[PDB]
Amino acid sequence: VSQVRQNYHSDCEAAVNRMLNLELYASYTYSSMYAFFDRDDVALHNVAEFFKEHSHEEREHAEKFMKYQNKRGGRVVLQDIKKPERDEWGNTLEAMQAALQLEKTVNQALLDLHKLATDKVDPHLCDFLESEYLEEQVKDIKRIGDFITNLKRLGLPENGMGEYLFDKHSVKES
Amino acid sequence: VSQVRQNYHSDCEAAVNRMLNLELYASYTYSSMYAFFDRDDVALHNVAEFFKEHSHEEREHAEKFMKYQNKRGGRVVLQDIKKPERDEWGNTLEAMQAALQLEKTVNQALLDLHKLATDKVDPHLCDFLESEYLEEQVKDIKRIGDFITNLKRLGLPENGMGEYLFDKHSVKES
Amino acid sequence: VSQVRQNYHSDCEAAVNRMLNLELYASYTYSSMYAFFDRDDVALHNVAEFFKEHSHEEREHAEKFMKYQNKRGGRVVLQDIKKPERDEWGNTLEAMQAALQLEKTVNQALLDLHKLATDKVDPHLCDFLESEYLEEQVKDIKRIGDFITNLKRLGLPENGMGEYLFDKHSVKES
Amino acid sequence: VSQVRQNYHSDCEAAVNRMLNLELYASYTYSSMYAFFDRDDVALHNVAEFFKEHSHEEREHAEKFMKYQNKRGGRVVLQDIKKPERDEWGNTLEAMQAALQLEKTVNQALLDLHKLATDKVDPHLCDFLESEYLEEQVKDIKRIGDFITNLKRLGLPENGMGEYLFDKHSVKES
Ligand SMILES: [Cl-]
Ligand SMILES: [Cl-]
Ligand SMILES: [Cl-]
Ligand SMILES: [Cl-]
Ligand SMILES: [Cl-]
Ligand SMILES: [Cl-]
Ligand SMILES: [Cl-]
Ligand SMILES: [Cl-]
Ligand SMILES: [Cl-]
Ligand SMILES: [Cl-]
Ligand SMILES: [Cl-]
Ligand SMILES: [Cl-]
Ligand SMILES: [Cl-]
Ligand SMILES: [Cl-]
Ligand SMILES: [Cl-]
Ligand SMILES: [Cl-]
Ligand SMILES: [Cl-]
Ligand SMILES: [Cl-]
Ligand SMILES: [Cl-]
Ligand SMILES: [Cl-]
Ligand SMILES: [Cl-]
Ligand SMILES: [Cl-]
Ligand SMILES: [Cl-]
Ligand SMILES: [Cl-]
Ligand SMILES: [Cl-]
Ligand SMILES: [Cl-]
Ligand SMILES: [Cl-]
Ligand SMILES: [Cl-]
Ligand SMILES: [Cl-]
Ligand SMILES: [Cl-]
Ligand SMILES: [Cl-]
Ligand SMILES: [Cl-]
Ligand SMILES: [Cl-]
Ligand SMILES: [Cl-]
Ligand SMILES: [Cl-]
Ligand SMILES: [Cl-]
Ligand SMILES: [Cl-]
Ligand SMILES: [Cl-]
Ligand SMILES: [Cl-]
Ligand SMILES: [Cl-]
Ligand SMILES: [Cl-]
Ligand SMILES: [Cl-]
Ligand SMILES: [Cl-]
Ligand SMILES: [Cl-]
Ligand SMILES: [Cl-]
Ligand SMILES: [Cl-]
Ligand SMILES: [Cl-]
Ligand SMILES: [Cl-]
Ligand SMILES: [Cl-]
Ligand SMILES: [Cl-]
Ligand SMILES: [Cl-]
Ligand SMILES: [Cl-]
Ligand SMILES: [Cl-]
Ligand SMILES: [Cl-]
Ligand SMILES: [Cl-]
Ligand SMILES: [Cl-]
Ligand SMILES: [Mg+2]
Ligand SMILES: [Mg+2]
Ligand SMILES: [Mg+2]
Ligand SMILES: [Mg+2]
Ligand SMILES: [Mg+2]
Ligand SMILES: [Mg+2]
Ligand SMILES: [Mg+2]
Ligand SMILES: [Mg+2]
Ligand SMILES: [Mg+2]
Ligand SMILES: [Mg+2]
Ligand SMILES: [Mg+2]
Ligand SMILES: [Mg+2]
Ligand SMILES: [Mg+2]
Ligand SMILES: [Mg+2]
Ligand SMILES: [Mg+2]
Ligand SMILES: [Mg+2]
Ligand SMILES: [Mg+2]
Ligand SMILES: [Mg+2]
Ligand SMILES: [Mg+2]
Ligand SMILES: [Mg+2]
Ligand SMILES: [Mg+2]
Ligand SMILES: [Mg+2]
Ligand SMILES: [Mg+2]
Ligand SMILES: [Mg+2]
Ligand SMILES: [Mg+2]
Ligand SMILES: [Mg+2]
Ligand SMILES: [Mg+2]
Ligand SMILES: [Mg+2]
Ligand SMILES: [Mg+2]
Ligand SMILES: [Mg+2]
Repeated sequence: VSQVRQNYHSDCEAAVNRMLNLELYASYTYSSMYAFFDRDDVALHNVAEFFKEHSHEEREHAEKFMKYQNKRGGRVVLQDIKKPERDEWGNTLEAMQAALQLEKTVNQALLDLHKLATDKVDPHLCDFLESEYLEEQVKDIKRIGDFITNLKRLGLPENGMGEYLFDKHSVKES
Repeated sequence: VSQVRQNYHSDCEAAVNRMLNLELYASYTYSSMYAFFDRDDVALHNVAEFFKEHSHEEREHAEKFMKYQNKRGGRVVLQDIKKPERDEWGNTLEAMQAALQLEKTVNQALLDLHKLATDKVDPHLCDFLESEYLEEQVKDIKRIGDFITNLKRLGLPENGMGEYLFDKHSVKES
Repeated sequence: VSQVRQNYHSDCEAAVNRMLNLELYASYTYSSMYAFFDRDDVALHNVAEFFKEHSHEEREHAEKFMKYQNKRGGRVVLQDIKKPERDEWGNTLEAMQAALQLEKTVNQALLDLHKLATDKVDPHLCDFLESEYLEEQVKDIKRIGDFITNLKRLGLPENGMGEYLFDKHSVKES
Repeated sequence: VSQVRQNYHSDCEAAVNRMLNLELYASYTYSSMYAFFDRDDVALHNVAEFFKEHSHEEREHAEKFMKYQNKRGGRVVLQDIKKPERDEWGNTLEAMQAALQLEKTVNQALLDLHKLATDKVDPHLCDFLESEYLEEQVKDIKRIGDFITNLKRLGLPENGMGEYLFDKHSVKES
């Protein structure tokens, strides 16, 4: 047993490792989206940079779980990071829809981890999730939903001018 | 009788209370418009912020009537603030048309109060309305009319790209 | 269903709308207290400004619930804002006693909403209440209790000099 | 006829001269109050300075009427400035009550001049009164009413401690 360990259930330790992997998976999917929008035959560079920044955010969130694991006396166990579900992402609307689904998948895993922490009476882990993950998750889901609404308004997928305008006005100039 | 009261007719005192309520009503309608444009399935955030700022303006105008009432020795009497006429506002054009009508309703009430103050020979109340309300009212009506003209030019309600562009270019970046 | 909605119960959505209304109601009551203490025959201007600032605080708290509702994919539904229970507030002690009761009423509604969020296993809503409402509520209740103790010490309601001194020393100079 | 004169009735010219005299009279009354509160057996120096400043304000308002008269092509005609009604002013409450009455007397004369200007269809004179006199008059009446309420609260005339405290807290430190 780790000398620092106190009130940390084996099930929670394992679930933190699984959440670490999921964050890395999400990061990798966002990196794929970045590379797609950077292609010469796609060429939406502000959209590309949006996804690159999100990839970096998810990687940081994975690192936070590593640090958390060690703070509680658990042990980081890594698994393969699976490649993303697609090799090409269609267009800005398809990519944003996939991003929304990914953020909701990550959110569900966070909520499930909170339920486990609650069941095992681990208020430190509950606080960590609530203070570092759950609200930023809701914000990202809202942002992407707002984007999807605007992409539909702009006539995606058919309206190329609409897609061009989204890249200039909806995502930050990079 | 209030020790400060001089040349202040009971009818004007009552009409100031009614105008106070109308300003609060207008504020609440603008707050509803803010919340509508902030919805994930509407997502026109500069339009939303425009209406939020107008809600704040109307609330300040209500407060100015409270202060006025007390300065003249009248007594503030509050009534329920009725909820807005609609729960959802359609789109930017429908909302701006409702805003135009609301501003003209408020303007008519101000003009009617000026007529009453004139009838009761109350130059202080006339000056207050002319100096603090009537010109800013004309400016707001002109602004909203200009917006409606541009929304029609942009092809509202059908043209979603037009609506998107209005939010980026016609209202201030928030 | 809203595309952003996840783990958000209809009961919680409805209760957030009711809490929004209660915050608006509280704001309106504080505005009435402001106007009362601004009367020429009351004339306790620092007390008046204290209540004006609290009215603004409650209005901001209502707006935060609107934003919250939309972030979760719920829909803001507004109702009439009922006028305050009294048209005149007696004196500083009576007003502070009414304020204490109002803050405890709002606190109970927040605690009841937390119980509902707990029952529906909504940790995001629990965190929102704990992080944005519950502690500031306890602070406001403590502040007003402290004031009431001092008003009694100063001989309210009978001791007019005591009431005058409270306005100069206990509430911020406005 | 003055080469600049246009739309300026003889009655209004005469009434402006009478208003000039009344402002000088009011100034002189406030100077008497200053001297009273500066007495070694009264010795309320912030109250004294309040009245001194008001004397200066009224003198400036008289000068503004002189300038106005000449701008319109009327002719300034001066009369004796009558001494104040009292040689001694009792205490802070009695003096403030006399000040309230004086400000309401001046206000009535301003309102009567506005009625005359209205009857003679002189919008320039109406504007001058509304823009330079009527609102500042309402503010001064409200201020003095507020003071009287507080002096009564503080137990004037009997409560000397109350009177002492008013001088320290209600009027500006001089
Ligand atoms: Cl353990
Ligand atoms: Cl334990
Ligand atoms: Cl264990
Ligand atoms: Cl593991
Ligand atoms: Cl894993
Ligand atoms: Cl593996
Ligand atoms: Cl596998
Ligand atoms: Cl996919
Ligand atoms: Cl693919
Ligand atoms: Cl997914
Ligand atoms: Cl889990
Ligand atoms: Cl968070
Ligand atoms: Cl957006
Ligand atoms: Cl957008
Ligand atoms: Cl009257
Ligand atoms: Cl009159
Ligand atoms: Cl009347
Ligand atoms: Cl009324
Ligand atoms: Cl009303
Ligand atoms: Cl009512
Ligand atoms: Cl009704
Ligand atoms: Cl409507
Ligand atoms: Cl509706
Ligand atoms: Cl209307
Ligand atoms: Cl009216
Ligand atoms: Cl104006
Ligand atoms: Cl325009
Ligand atoms: Cl425009
Ligand atoms: Cl849900
Ligand atoms: Cl869940
Ligand atoms: Cl549900
Ligand atoms: Cl509801
Ligand atoms: Cl409600
Ligand atoms: Cl209702
Ligand atoms: Cl009801
Ligand atoms: Cl009550
Ligand atoms: Cl009452
Ligand atoms: Cl209550
Ligand atoms: Cl509830
Ligand atoms: Cl808090
Ligand atoms: Cl205290
Ligand atoms: Cl205190
Ligand atoms: Cl002439
Ligand atoms: Cl003419
Ligand atoms: Cl003439
Ligand atoms: Cl003359
Ligand atoms: Cl004269
Ligand atoms: Cl003479
Ligand atoms: Cl004489
Ligand atoms: Cl006298
Ligand atoms: Cl005398
Ligand atoms: Cl007089
Ligand atoms: Cl006259
Ligand atoms: Cl003025
Ligand atoms: Cl005062
Ligand atoms: Cl005072
Ligand atoms: Mg060891
Ligand atoms: Mg284990
Ligand atoms: Mg494989
Ligand atoms: Mg937080
Ligand atoms: Mg985030
Ligand atoms: Mg995220
Ligand atoms: Mg996240
Ligand atoms: Mg009275
Ligand atoms: Mg009446
Ligand atoms: Mg109704
Ligand atoms: Mg004017
Ligand atoms: Mg103006
Ligand atoms: Mg305006
Ligand atoms: Mg307006
Ligand atoms: Mg207006
Ligand atoms: Mg949908
Ligand atoms: Mg429902
Ligand atoms: Mg009722
Ligand atoms: Mg906190
Ligand atoms: Mg607070
Ligand atoms: Mg509170
Ligand atoms: Mg609170
Ligand atoms: Mg000549
Ligand atoms: Mg003449
Ligand atoms: Mg004489
Ligand atoms: Mg006029
Ligand atoms: Mg003015
Ligand atoms: Mg003045
Ligand atoms: Mg004056
Ligand atoms: Mg004056």
